[PDB]
Amino acid sequence: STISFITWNIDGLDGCNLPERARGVCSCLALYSPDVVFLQEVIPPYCAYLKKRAASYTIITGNEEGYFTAILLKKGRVKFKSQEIIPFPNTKMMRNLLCVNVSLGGNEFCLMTSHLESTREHSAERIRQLKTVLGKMQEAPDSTTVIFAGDTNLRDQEVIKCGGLPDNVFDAWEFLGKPKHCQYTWDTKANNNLKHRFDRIFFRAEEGHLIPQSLDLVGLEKLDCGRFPSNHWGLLCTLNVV
Repeated sequence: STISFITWNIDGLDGCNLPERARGVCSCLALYSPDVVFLQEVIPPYCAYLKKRAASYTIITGNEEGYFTAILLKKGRVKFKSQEIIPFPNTKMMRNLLCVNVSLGGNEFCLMTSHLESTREHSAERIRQLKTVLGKMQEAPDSTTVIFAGDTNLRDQEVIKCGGLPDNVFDAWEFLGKPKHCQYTWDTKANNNLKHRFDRIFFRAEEGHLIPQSLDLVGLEKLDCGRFPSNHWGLLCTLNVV
């Protein structure tokens, strides 16, 4: 069998053309119809829009106020089991780690998402948050297939200086041979709502039991307002399970 998901910073902090942009994101999710969707910078009015225009998804939120992440689960495809929110005690931007354990097909999954600390100046905090994510991915059982996806805000080659990913934590984009057609999810040249690889995918699993098959960008079509659904590109990923 196979699985598919979309990670995307829908950018709820941009208060302009938000209803139209929300309809844009939902139209995109409807085309690909992923099993899971990892959202970042979601806000309550934006969240209330997903409960209507993306009714075929079970919404789990990282918070109830301000802005927050979210994990959507395709009904009839993904079965919810439990959720958990690992906090970031020293976050200055209400960031955290949303965890949602599910049963997809016939395998146990640990779906994770987070919006790591933004800006260059808060590099140290972003790294410490990353280590927490990586550490949390280790806490899961070996039978469980852990998949993290979200806005990591990682830049300036911050990863390789912190020690790099653990031996058992693999980057999907790197696993697929570092394709350039979806390298940059953040691009001020292409996008004009306003380049780095902020949005990333980390996964841990038994050897061969999770093989990334493809990775693509989404939300690259302008809407009626002449703007894109978000300042970030979305990332569609499909994986095989054996």
